[PDB]
Amino acid sequence: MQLFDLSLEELKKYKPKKTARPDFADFWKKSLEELRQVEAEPTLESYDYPVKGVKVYRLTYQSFGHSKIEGFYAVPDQTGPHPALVRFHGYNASYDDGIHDIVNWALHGYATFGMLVRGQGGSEDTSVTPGGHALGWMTKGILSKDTYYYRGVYLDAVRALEVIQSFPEVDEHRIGVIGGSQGGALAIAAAALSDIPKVVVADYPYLSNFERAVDVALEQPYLEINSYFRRNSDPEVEEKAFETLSYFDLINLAGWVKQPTLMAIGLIDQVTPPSTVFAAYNHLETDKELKVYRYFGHEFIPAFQTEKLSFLQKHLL
Amino acid sequence: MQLFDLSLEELKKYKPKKTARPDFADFWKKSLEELRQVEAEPTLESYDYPVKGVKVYRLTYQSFGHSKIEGFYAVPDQTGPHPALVRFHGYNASYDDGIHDIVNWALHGYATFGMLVRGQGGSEDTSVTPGGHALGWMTKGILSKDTYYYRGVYLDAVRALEVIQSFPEVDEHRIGVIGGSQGGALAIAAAALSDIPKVVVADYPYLSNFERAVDVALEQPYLEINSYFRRNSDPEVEEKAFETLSYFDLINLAGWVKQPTLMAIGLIDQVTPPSTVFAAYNHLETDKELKVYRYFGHEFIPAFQTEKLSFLQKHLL
Amino acid sequence: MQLFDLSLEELKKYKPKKTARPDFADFWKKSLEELRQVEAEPTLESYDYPVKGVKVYRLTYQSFGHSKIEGFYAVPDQTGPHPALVRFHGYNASYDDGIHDIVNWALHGYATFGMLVRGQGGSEDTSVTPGGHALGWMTKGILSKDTYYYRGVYLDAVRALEVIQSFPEVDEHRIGVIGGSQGGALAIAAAALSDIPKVVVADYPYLSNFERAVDVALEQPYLEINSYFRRNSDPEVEEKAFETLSYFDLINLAGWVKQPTLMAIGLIDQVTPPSTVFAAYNHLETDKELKVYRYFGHEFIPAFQTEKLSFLQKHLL
Amino acid sequence: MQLFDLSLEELKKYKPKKTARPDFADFWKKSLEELRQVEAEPTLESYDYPVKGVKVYRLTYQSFGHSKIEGFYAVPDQTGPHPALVRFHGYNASYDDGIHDIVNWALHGYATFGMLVRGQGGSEDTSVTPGGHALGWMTKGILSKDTYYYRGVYLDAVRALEVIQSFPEVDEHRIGVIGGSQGGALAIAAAALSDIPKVVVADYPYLSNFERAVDVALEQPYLEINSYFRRNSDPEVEEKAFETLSYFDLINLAGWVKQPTLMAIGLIDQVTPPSTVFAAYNHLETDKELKVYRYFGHEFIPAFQTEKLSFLQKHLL
Amino acid sequence: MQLFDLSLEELKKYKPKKTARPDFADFWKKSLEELRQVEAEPTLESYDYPVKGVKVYRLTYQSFGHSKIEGFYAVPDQTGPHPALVRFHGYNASYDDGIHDIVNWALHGYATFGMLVRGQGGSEDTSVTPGGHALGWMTKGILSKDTYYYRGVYLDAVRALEVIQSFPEVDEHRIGVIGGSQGGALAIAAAALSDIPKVVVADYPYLSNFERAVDVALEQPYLEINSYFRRNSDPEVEEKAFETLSYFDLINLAGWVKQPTLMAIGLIDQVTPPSTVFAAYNHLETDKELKVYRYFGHEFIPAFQTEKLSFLQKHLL
Amino acid sequence: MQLFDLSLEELKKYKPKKTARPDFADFWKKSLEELRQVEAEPTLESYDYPVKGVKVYRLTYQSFGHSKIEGFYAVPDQTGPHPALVRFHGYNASYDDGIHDIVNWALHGYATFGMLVRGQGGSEDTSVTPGGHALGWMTKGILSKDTYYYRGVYLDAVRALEVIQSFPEVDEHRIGVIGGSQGGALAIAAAALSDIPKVVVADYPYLSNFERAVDVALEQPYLEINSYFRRNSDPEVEEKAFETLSYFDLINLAGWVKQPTLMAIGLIDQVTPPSTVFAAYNHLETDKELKVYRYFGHEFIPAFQTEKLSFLQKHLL
Repeated sequence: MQLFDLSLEELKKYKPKKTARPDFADFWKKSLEELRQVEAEPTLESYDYPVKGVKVYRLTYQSFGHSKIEGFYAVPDQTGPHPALVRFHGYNASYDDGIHDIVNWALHGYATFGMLVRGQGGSEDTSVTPGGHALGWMTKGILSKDTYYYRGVYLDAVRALEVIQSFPEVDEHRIGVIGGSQGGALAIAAAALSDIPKVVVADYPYLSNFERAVDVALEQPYLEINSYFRRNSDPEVEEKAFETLSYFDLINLAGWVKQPTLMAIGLIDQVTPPSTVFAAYNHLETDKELKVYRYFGHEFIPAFQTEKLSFLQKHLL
Repeated sequence: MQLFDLSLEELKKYKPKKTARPDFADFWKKSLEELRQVEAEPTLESYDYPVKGVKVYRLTYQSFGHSKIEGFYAVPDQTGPHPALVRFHGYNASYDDGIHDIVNWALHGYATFGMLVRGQGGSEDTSVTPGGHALGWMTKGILSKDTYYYRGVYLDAVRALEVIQSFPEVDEHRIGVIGGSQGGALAIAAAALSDIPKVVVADYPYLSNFERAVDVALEQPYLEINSYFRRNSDPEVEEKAFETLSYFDLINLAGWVKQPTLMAIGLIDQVTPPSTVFAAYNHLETDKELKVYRYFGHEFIPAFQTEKLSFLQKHLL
Repeated sequence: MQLFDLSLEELKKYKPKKTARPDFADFWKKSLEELRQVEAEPTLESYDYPVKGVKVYRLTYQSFGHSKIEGFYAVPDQTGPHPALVRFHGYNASYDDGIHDIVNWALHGYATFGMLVRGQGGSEDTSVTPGGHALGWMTKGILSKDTYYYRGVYLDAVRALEVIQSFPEVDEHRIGVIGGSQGGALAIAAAALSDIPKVVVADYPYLSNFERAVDVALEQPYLEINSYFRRNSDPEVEEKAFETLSYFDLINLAGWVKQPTLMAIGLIDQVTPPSTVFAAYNHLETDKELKVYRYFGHEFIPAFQTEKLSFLQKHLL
Repeated sequence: MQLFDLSLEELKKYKPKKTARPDFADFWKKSLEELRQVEAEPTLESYDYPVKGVKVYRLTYQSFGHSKIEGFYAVPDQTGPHPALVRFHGYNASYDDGIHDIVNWALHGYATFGMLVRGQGGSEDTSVTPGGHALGWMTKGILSKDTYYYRGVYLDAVRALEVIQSFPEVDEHRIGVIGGSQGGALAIAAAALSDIPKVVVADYPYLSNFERAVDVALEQPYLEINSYFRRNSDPEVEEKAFETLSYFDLINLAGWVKQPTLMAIGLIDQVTPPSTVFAAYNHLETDKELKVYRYFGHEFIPAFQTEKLSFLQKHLL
Repeated sequence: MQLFDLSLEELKKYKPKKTARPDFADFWKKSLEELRQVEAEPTLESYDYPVKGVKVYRLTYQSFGHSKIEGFYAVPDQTGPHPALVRFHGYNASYDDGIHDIVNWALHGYATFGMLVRGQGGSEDTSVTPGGHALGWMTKGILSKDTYYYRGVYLDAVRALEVIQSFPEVDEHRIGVIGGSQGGALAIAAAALSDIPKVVVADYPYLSNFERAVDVALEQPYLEINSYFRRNSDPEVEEKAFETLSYFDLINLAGWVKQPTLMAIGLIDQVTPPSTVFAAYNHLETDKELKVYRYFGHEFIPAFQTEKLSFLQKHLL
Repeated sequence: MQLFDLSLEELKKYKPKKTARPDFADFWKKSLEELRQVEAEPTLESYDYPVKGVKVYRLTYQSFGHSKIEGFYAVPDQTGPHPALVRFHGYNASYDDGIHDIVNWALHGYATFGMLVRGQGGSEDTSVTPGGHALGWMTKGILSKDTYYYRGVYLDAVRALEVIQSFPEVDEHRIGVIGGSQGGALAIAAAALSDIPKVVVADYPYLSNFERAVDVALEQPYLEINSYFRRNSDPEVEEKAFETLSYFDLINLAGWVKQPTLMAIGLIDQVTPPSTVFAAYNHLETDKELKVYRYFGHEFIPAFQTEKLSFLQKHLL
């Protein structure tokens, strides 16, 4: 791939007007209240894995809609308390629950939980499908903020932080949230909705500036939205869909983030176009940094791995 | 594309061993009993459409899991009773609820209902997502026959027939079930599970001979199963998944079909490979015909449209 | 595919200077005189089709160059006179002479003739091939307006209207011309060259703004022209080719259209780029409407089908 | 691309049954008689080209259907008589009439004429288009041997030989016929139908074993036939089409070739599959050689250029 | 991608005849003698990396042709001696010298050196380019076993083991060699040529059964060989190239491996086709295991990571 | 492909600032001095080829780093002295040493030598590989001007001219240098560094305006540089690489060319983008002409062959 979006000079200035509706704050207050209604009831079960110096567990907990959320939790095999991370996986990109990555993060010294995103990686989704949607999860329940797929998952992410904070081996003051793409969005959304994380690291975050994303993305999954409008052509439906999407859009949630945050984008990224990620970054008002990589797209960026290891070490270890 | 599957001579003889488990019949008896528990409660609402000689309605009814199923119902604007069709749409292939096709079928003289497949085209799916699945609907709830996506939809198809049969303008003895791909499978499954349809037309039916399909298909959506196995590598998971799939596989349901049926396949079809469709055809023991089209794949086949119009006319008009 | 052409704001203003030569009107007067020289001599032969309420015929007639033009003609099976439609098919896109579509139009109440475009769908082309051309019909005879492929075709379209107008079951005052792509161009060209049609519907019309078309189209068939220039590199050949194309270009013919017309374009259309279709539309001076579909390309647009059915009903039924 | 057709061991034995109809010989006798009816009337006009030691001319002549056939004729600029070559170009593959290649052949010592294939490279085609065909020339007039595109072309190739044989600077006993793909087929067909050529060189000849070609070819242009059947689905059309094709098929003409012939195939050729070329070769009963190139497809094969230069030198220089 | 190679049942029995020349052993004896001539002269320089519990160094050493070979060496930050790994990277697949992976292996408890393959990753290649080759390294110096690219690299791998064995913090009896693809071949070749490694892990090993690989591979880099033969068509060149390749082919080296070895293949692997990897496996005579993954190709296989971690733990930790 | 780069109007004015470092001239002076140190020691060996009127030889000579450079040398078989050409082949595009083209040039009247580019077509490269590089030759030794791949190559080209100038059958005052792509760059570079050539012809020259090329090219091989930066992410590496490239960039060498030069570009060229070629052209200060071809990309342009034949005839024959 080659550069296709706004020039770097324009990207640095790109700050689209917020799409937040008047009841944006209220919706999240109400949603968090519904979460609080559900007792977490976490369970831990040891899980054999071929590694020395780390103990691995299957963690489950109850979340929004009485959904049982799961993932692996790996802890350094030494006396705590430990700094912690909740790691969020990419869209349709969880293979064997990310167990190898989670263990590696524990080997770096972090008690780390890889939350499996409901329906994708390995957690329950109790929310009904209200009607038609395009292939995938992006448009499931899109005709109402109350039914939208990411409502439950954002709340699950907040609950993950509430659960790991409650563990005696975890230092509640040294928790980080990390992820790439979908995972980056969940990291930012969790930090926006919760006091618990000290620090955020987000590789090319998804779920940002939807109204531009649909016009600029050249690959899935933003284009599921386009697919949805093709199948449901009522102009009223498009209006409603963008209305519901605004409640989950990082350009609206970013302003609530108070934590130091580190982000990355590759300038040839066709999945999360640079403009969408700069849009999120430019709405942050916090200790922030955006690493820009000219020659990379939506993929592992080796140089950024070192940046993120240094950043987490600085703030948590 | 070009020929890729078994030669025509081998296709004609291809009849794989049934994969039906000992409780196959019992599962469907139990599932039909759960359907019967739900009162249909159908509603009709007139819908304005630019056509003379047809009245159009939005039809809803209650089905398995208390799910509200919907679709357009178009009726010839003349004194009944009328022959009727329940038309089932393709996988992720419902655009504006197929309204134009449904109206056209009514213009041909058939009271026709286009059932929207839960979550795809525009009906509710109340069934929970028990855990992880691949992008799409093919692996939703795949770890149990009781939770699997197509359980609800097959039952919805039966209920569609029960509802349209109850209408006073419909001749209950002249009802046909039709569809292509996913729609063709729903047509066959509905006829296998219900006495109501007089006749079946299935273009290149999907959901057939799963164990071969996963090894021979070159396009989506059978490959969602492959995707699922890549993400969930436990050998026990693959065993369990094929066990649940067997309850919905047309090679196992086909033997229950007593209605005259007409089917089509194109020999270059990469979505529903010819071998999988011949497998279904060769397990039918009924008045049957399979039209074979050398130069067509998974697509509208003009020559077959004339065959199917003649067949429906013969048996219903 | 994504947005690639001029922005919507620019498209609305795009009105390229006409390329019509001084003898534009004279060329068409002369060509219509040559048509008039040929006696139509139409023949009708009944054709069996599995439909109630419509009679189908094979229609033939003589046209420019004593070419025998053909197509199916379907008539509502009831007392006339009937409104009528001449339907024109897409480039290389006639399968079994569009019989199913033609019958469906008759079921909607229109006596309809699907003119098969000479050499493509099933009519005779008596015009000689004067020399080399690129693969396809776009550059056949392109070195002279007198020999160019579309001269005979445009005249066949006019003759189609003259023939159906002569039928006693047809109301001569309620004839419409319709088609998509190539078909949309033939519809507009027919209305420009003939008084007979009352109304025009053209889905993303082809043969428009050739000089821009060859620089912006990303798919066939405008690129046959590029192919031709690659093979025949004389600068005088390119000049001559664009000269002859100007006589058939919709930006030059559009000003002659006096009928109410309805048009459609999808903003991601790579075959008939939006700018080329807006160019044609913006040269119309008549009761006109252009429906714009952000998420569609060169394909069936369900929402537009409802628009066109309402428009034809309003003006013809 | 990789190996896809029969193994080499099977290719060497592949000799499909001839498809020649009982009136095969008679058809060609009649067709040659119709050619004979047209007086050649050749014209030569000098043409400036930047080369020393060669004189270039534009040659025209009259052929079947009173079509004016053309091409460049290049002669060594020295006292004759000269050996000669008629060179036939590939399908839709004539750029600026192949002038540079033609001049190069003259520099190698051959009076050479590059016959432009009617409608493709730059010759007239007077034959009418009787009805519909797929995009391209392969199915033009395919419903009758008398109207089929290649009838005139084959006859033009014979007439080319008759014209160059009449030139005083040409040694009538040292004429070769050469070409690749379509050109290879014209070379073989010309040698089958005419005494005049002394030798034949055919790179991966086209128009061979049509009934297999349509099932094994992976790239155009054999697939135009498939395209044709898709648009015209009557079983009696497919029968008729293969009947007409049989008259032009190299497996039926090959047996008439008495000249030494040299052929080439690449084993990864997707346009003219190896089996189709071996089929032609194995029906030759003459001094013959087939050069097989494992690593080449439908393209220039440098090693074969040396083989063909040696072969022409041996037999002609 | 789908299944394309031999069936699993055939793969298990596929054991192609060895292509080893009579001087195979002598060539390696002589090559190892030339290596021994070069004094290692290793250097270590500390390298800052954001990790606790591991110290990282840049390691260099001298090897065949007095080439300076380099890579990162990461050691657990605790009292030794430690088990060790030499890790070999994939073809053209070294990004920032694989530092993050190397550190992670050290966190798992292994003193690990990632040897950079000369010219690719970051080591010197003193060997001259004797003549033409295809784009890449696969055919560099291919006309002689003495000049061939992999001669130096295999010897570098042996020297890597000699160097890390000399370190006082390394337990010489607990050294493993690991890698995928090119790296898997280097691991196997190193174990074949050296006593030092206790155990081998090779993911889908490359450089195996060249004469089949060139006929079955569908992606790069085996196809560089095909590319080379296209450019250099002398039959003696192809003979000579396969002669030199035989000295480096795993089917010839595998018989020298005495260490327990674990291998993996994915059945849809288009880069290292399953037959080529089974060929290498079936020529091993040692404590061996081959893990077969139906749904994976040439990529990270999560299930195999757990197998390889268990295997290394069992034999080394 | 379609137009993608700057508009023609902007291309004509595109003249990027030179990137030449202060020691640009000195580097080339020093490099030419190192060349002069190596005695040419040319050898000629007759080579059998099937052509009359031309004698072919294998020519070798010694060049920079004591590398033996080779290629075919073809001479008109008549009394000299002859005008001469040094022909340079494309990147990875030498098949059987271009022998057929070389012979054809000799048939046009030119004593012609096709220099084989070290490592690619068939010459020795003695220069070491100092460290890692991307797949290909573009980044070999890129971290220093002294080690960079094209240093030896440019010097080989100069030495080629020195060798053929020394031949008694060659008129030293009528030597031209020609090539396309890589070959065009070598032609221009040779003329910039040497007095010997009278005239230059360069089809779409490569190695021009590197800093833009990496951002605009859509195909290989410029993108090897991008590949290199992906693998070696140090910002200092990118700086150093572009510094090195500046010494070989045609925008910096072009100003030294005093010979009449003819160049070509196709406006849809994705390999050597039009802007990069216009950049080189606009830095020439000499008798120059640029032929622009709207409908061609990186390929043989038939119309330009006639231009180049006329130009060489005018200046050399």
